[PDB]
Amino acid sequence: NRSLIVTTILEEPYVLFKKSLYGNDRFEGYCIDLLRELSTILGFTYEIRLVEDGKYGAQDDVNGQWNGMVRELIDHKADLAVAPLAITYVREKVIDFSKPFMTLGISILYRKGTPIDSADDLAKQTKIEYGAVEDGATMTFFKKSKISTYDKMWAFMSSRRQSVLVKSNEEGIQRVLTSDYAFLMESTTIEFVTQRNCNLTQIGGLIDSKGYGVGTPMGSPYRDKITIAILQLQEEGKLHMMKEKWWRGNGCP
Amino acid sequence: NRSLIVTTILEEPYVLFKKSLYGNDRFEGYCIDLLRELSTILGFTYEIRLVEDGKYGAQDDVNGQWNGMVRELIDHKADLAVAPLAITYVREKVIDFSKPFMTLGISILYRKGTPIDSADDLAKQTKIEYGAVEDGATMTFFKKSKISTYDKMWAFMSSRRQSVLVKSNEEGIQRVLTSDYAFLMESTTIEFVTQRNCNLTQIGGLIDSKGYGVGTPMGSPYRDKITIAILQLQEEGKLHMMKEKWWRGNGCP
Ligand SMILES: O=S1(=O)NCN(C2CC2)c2ccc(F)cc21
Ligand SMILES: O=S1(=O)NCN(C2CC2)c2ccc(F)cc21
Ligand SMILES: N[C@@H](CCC(=O)O)C(=O)O
Ligand SMILES: N[C@@H](CCC(=O)O)C(=O)O
Ligand SMILES: [Cl-]
Ligand SMILES: [Cl-]
Ligand SMILES: [Cl-]
Ligand code: NA
Ligand code: NA
Repeated sequence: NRSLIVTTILEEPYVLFKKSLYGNDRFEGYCIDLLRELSTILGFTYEIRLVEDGKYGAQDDVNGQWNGMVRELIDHKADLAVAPLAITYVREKVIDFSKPFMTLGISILYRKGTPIDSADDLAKQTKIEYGAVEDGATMTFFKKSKISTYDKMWAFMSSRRQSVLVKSNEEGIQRVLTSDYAFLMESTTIEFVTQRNCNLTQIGGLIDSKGYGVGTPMGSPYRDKITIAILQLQEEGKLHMMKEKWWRGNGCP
Repeated sequence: NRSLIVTTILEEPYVLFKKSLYGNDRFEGYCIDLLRELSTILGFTYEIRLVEDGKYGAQDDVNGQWNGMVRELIDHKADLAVAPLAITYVREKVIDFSKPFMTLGISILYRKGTPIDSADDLAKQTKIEYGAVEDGATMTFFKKSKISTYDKMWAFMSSRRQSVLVKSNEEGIQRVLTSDYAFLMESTTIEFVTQRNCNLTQIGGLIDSKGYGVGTPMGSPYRDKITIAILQLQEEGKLHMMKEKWWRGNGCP
């Protein structure tokens, strides 16, 4: 039976290169553990392939082409995307997702001890720049929002796109550390970053409420199978333990 | 085009009889508002029908028959279940769910000011009885659990099933108020109850992590359409406002 092609992306602590290797043995992380569990529960073999363009996925406003892992699924170049891939309405129109394996919301990463306490605080000023990962779900949330605060924030990011939209979460984190910049990013990843770097904090609450799911091409029979496996891992307490395994850090004052 | 048959159940603040009426105009609540929004977004007409047996749904261990709203969907007697219907692995094997419109977890409802602080505290004693809604998702969670604490709790409830499993959340709440009883119930409904009755509180944290979704017969084309509509309502901020509309209460000290 055919080995499934699994697209994914480098993103700590979900997917990393092991430090030390060939094939699937090159990789470790939460999403690699989830994939292995799914493969033994459902009985498939698989080949992990990092997405060539290093992107999560968004639709181009000029020519309508998608990029990233979403494009890989639209083109049926991969069977599954096992990654921190956010479930969103624009994506469900073109690909399918399993039920979520982790909850998250957009929030703000910044330095500690400042007067900035919300997105509104950022929106009403320009001295502190702010942005998001290019061609990801956070960017697309702001681009499409009709909520006043977030529409104003998108107008700001779009006018400085070259400078404030970054290629990766790692680049956004480094920009917070090296410039007066607040980074719009997902709360799960904020939690990981802030337990390891005590200079950094979440600002405000969660701006939306969604989850990560395993992506498939639309209509794939694997979507329902993976859903059932994820729900069982959740109920058995195994998803919680997988999160505890990878969200570890010395902690901060 | 055919009007969709929608099964639901009486459960404050999701579905209630208006206090004052015919047809769909008899009903109000969060899930009635969600249904109306879905009907205008997707363009369908519908007829609300309360589930005849007053149950959410579980599978009988002797004859394998389901009951409740789940059975209505298995038999294709309803197009949709729009209700506080928990997504679970046993149910996804037999029906389909949209993506979730609300998150919840199992927790404990009890009186304030006591030494009971967790499920473990309940499991290690018998003077305080405890139970759950019969033939709902919480009951089925305990019945199937291999987690030591919850397996012990199921052994206790099953041996006193006649007395500690109740027909409705309302009956469980009243049992907390009139007897030395702790009620295993969903955190969303706990939040509503505890902002209105200052004698009551959540004990401990969330025991699992799941959500409510719109149920459909397996394979229905409405599942994906409803998912996309729910995701848009979430992103636009409308699901949050719908929750604020119905989770209102004078509050407590
Ligand atoms: O993106 S979803 O599938 N649908 C929206 N929700 C919000 C609870 C409405 C959530 C909440 C938690 C999730 F894990 C996933 C989702
Ligand atoms: O029942 S689900 O579709 N899958 C399990 N999860 C837990 C995050 C793993 C969640 C979390 C929040 C939801 F709203 C739904 C679900
Ligand atoms: N996880 C996001 C990428 C990171 C972000 O947008 O903050 C996605 O699925 O597109
Ligand atoms: N909402 C539950 C019923 C209440 C409960 O089990 O606590 C269900 O879908 O079965
Ligand atoms: Cl690769
Ligand atoms: Cl009725
Ligand atoms: Cl789904
Ligand atoms: Na889809
Ligand atoms: Na299903």
